Amino acid sequence: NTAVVVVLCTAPDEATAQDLAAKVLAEKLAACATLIPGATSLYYWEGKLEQEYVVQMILKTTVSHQQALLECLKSHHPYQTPELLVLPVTHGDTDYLSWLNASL
Amino acid sequence: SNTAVVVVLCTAPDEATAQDLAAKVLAEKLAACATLIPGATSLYYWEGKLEQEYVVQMILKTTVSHQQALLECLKSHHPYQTPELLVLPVTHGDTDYLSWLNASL
Amino acid sequence: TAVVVVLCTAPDEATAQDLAAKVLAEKLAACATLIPGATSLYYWEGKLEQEYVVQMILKTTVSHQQALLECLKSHHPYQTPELLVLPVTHGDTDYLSWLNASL
Repeated sequence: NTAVVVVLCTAPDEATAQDLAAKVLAEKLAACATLIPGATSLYYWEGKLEQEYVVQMILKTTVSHQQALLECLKSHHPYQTPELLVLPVTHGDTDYLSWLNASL
Repeated sequence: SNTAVVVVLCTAPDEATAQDLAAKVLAEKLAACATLIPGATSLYYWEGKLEQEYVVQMILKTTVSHQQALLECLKSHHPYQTPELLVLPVTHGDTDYLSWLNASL
Repeated sequence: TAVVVVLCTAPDEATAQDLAAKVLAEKLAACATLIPGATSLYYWEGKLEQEYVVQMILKTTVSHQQALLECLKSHHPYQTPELLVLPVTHGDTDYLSWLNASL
């Protein structure tokens, strides 16, 4: 039904999530971005449980653009190994999908 | 045996509308559950410039057999012309939860 | 190994942090993002309920998914908590590498 995909990326703060989004959108590697602030991320680091504040990003693009988008985000992300995951979209409204493709 | 389940993404302009859209699709049994995350920000280009809106992220859970009708219903009552309507697959899940999800519809 | 994203909700911040802490300590997940301030609407026994919840998003591999859900369900206060798995078709290599290595 669609090659559109959603990319998950974790940002340390709103300002960072903000220009990462602005950046990829300007480059047209993403059609749109949703930012969900107020979260924390837990993970182990050197036998220690780390917790940090984060903003969950949800970007929309396609499989033909996924790699290019990931690299752009990677290059501008302050973290060394930021979370960059691609989730497949099995279906979507036709008008919304057309709008996303047109934006890319 | 359970029918394939999916997660639907949709965004509403405010909490009032989010709860309203959710309550309707749940009443019509087009979705088994809805999670609403307020305070989100939607960024996208429109007419050549970057737009930014405060929105509520909706995460609706239903089955592949209902997705179509769910999307149709959400779009029918949604405040704007072309709302976010994306369907993500659930390749695995707790059997009991998936059963409640299914029986719920 | 293919990785996946797991969605689970907790009735409160403490439960969410405790659930993430133990699955990570058990090395059944690489990381978990906790998002407070959410709401869950659903019908229960013919009634519309709206409960406060913290949205959890956990990252692990397809090899640990079954084990991760069992552990989360085991320690979760609810009898039948939301436990759903979504596939990841692609991802940054270094990140996917770390994710696997963390388990």
